[PDB]
Amino acid sequence: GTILLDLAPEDKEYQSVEEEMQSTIREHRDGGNAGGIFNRYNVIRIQKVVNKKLRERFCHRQKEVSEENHNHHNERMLFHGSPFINAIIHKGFDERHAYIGGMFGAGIYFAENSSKSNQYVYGIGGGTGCPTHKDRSCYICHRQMLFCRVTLGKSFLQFSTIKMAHAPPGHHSVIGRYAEYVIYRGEQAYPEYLITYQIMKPEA
Ligand SMILES: COc1ccc(-c2noc(CSc3nnc(C)n3-c3ccc(OC)cc3)n2)cc1
Ligand SMILES: [Zn+2]
Repeated sequence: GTILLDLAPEDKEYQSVEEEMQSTIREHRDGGNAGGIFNRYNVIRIQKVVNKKLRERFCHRQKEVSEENHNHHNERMLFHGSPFINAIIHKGFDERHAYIGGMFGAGIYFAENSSKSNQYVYGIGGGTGCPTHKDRSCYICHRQMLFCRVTLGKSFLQFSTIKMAHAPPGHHSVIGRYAEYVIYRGEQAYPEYLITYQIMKPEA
């Protein structure tokens, strides 16, 4: 099963993960409707997800992609936000749970911006917010997001909203255009870091 390795705040790895999360906050077109209003997060903890079977599947797929991408994985660290974090860390990403309504079809969506992933933690459009207060901008309830290793391989550049089931022939991912990073096989992502946090209320 899954083991969670507790990273200390004094560690460079904890600091690089938090720095990537904090520096990638952006203003979103919905004016904060989905994810809430904030300029920074309060990071509660950062844990490394260790699972032998999940690593094996990730390794297995990585090699196939590498063989088809002139010996390159084209790995990227990307954020993922969804109400399925707990299942993902135990069972792995699963394309049978791909977002069907996604702009680039039934895939698993990742982002360079942590604030983009925060919009999905409580559901599509932020759902009804946290279970306790029904608040999409809740400053109390703890949230979770993942900072993932994503095997992109040969990315297909998509500009039109198209409903793809799988990556196009000879490709391993879709970069849909801010860019949306999409994979269609759960084994092309490893949920490396589990980030537990709160959004913080800006000074009035
Ligand atoms: C029960 O066990 C499991 C095991 C695995 C998963 C899982 N694996 O990938 C995903 C992507 S969800 C996703 N990927 N991109 C988006 C966007 N969303 C998403 C986000 C929020 C949402 O809210 C209801 C639905 C889909 N979910 C789910 C459940
Ligand atoms: Zn709440």
